[PDB]
Amino acid sequence: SEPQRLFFAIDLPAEIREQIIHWRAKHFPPEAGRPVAADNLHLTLAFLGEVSAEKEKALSLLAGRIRQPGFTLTLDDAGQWLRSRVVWLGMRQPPRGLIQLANMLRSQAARPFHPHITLLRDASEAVTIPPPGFNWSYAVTEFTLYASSFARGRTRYTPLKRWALTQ
Repeated sequence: SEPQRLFFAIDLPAEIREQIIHWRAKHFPPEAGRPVAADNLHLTLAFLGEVSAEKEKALSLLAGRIRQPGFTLTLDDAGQWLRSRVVWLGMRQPPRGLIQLANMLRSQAARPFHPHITLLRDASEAVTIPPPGFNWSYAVTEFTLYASSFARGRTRYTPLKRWALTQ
């Protein structure tokens, strides 16, 4: 029927989301920027924007043809992009499995890919950016197709399809 705002993403284990939002509430005041909800924390592999039902279906097939071993993400980096006004969490040297998976999703769907997890939005002022917490590392077993929707000015992500990575 009606188009949906879709995107692919890598998710976070529950315990690490909790570890992150605690680390964020320690080094960043409300004045620092707008905090991303715990359940909204993710690593976007490919943003699709408004997609028709026909286009979504074709993408889900192309996504299902992907064959890739799982990989490990260790979040050793955190930073700030001043123009886009975001405080992000990421990885210094991302695994080849991450770069490959993203590029394939960007290729099938089609700014260079710089994998990150947004922690704060509207972070217009510069702020000292501490390093991430210790041992924020986990195994990636799957990637998910998501559809976003904005109810009361609050963002909610709804999962549509999940694909496991070989392992």
